Amino acid sequence: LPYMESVFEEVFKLLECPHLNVRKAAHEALGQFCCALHKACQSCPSEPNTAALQAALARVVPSYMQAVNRERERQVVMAVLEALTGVLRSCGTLTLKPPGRLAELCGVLKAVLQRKTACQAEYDAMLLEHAGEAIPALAAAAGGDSFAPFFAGFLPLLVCKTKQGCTVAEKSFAVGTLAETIQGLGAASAQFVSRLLPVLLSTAQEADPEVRSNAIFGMGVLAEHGGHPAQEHFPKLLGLLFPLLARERHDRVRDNICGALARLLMASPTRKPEPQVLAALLHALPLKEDLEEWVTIGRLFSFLYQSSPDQVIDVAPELLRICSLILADNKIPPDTKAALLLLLTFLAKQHTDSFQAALGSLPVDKAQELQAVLG
Repeated sequence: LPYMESVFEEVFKLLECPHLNVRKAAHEALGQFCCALHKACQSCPSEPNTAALQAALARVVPSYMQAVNRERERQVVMAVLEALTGVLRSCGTLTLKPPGRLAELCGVLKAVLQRKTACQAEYDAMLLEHAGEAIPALAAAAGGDSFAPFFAGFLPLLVCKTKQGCTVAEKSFAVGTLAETIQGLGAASAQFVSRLLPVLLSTAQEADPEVRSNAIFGMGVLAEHGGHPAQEHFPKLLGLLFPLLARERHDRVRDNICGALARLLMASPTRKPEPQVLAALLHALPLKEDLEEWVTIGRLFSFLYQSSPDQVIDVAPELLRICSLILADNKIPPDTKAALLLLLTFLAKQHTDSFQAALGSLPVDKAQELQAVLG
């Protein structure tokens, strides 16, 4: 720590410099050093360490704010937007404590978005894409309820990049931005379900697999976080999302569709997951592209064992087929493994004839293999 303060103090002096990239790497460095300092304060929460960290944020963040609507070199502002996003991702709440810091940060982001800043053509698409990248980290940092009245104004500007006739990169970045922002909005995303659902419903009728994956992930996340206003459309969502699990080939979209269906089933209260639904989801499993969804699938497995068991027993072939090829894969979260084998030990110890009928057409070595751990 006595070494770090000299680094803040010396790097900060590089902003009174007339050279572009020096101010650039200065803002970059300050952001990375605040993130590092935070990660350090998390290993040993020494109250002077959190104190020193806040002392650093209170000067680095207003320097960014000052830089966006005053600095005339767009590249430097871009670097600032990346850095501020990195801080908003690492520190989160700690950056928004001083009253009005959220409202100000939102004001500066707004300024970049509608080109009302001091530094205002590839740097334009990138400036807007960076201020864009800063929305979901700020929503996550502030906790949705505090951030929603600004996302009301952010939403149109960000849906413009969704209208038919934009770059696949434009469309897809903006859409993924919206999904991430739903996640960061949490329960307050319920306010926006009506305005968002046409956007995800249309942008999943898109050719490129990146746009479709971002939009279907957006559907699942909206279903999970949207609450009661989202629940009204669950039959509609499942309606569009049940054909494509056989209609569609790009495996990334297969993965994000399985994820979206898991969010749906887990967030839909009444009754049990419809049989053909969970059946198709388990057919498309295991994932191959967006592996981050496995955690979700893990939860879903758990979800089953808690809400309904008199339905897992009929997808047991699928449910130990997935298992016998997903523990050699040491890139799968081990609590996802734990959930799936909790379903399995259920099926074995309480419904054995279905369990043995399910070990049926696995390979004999895979059968004995699954018999190794569980009795």
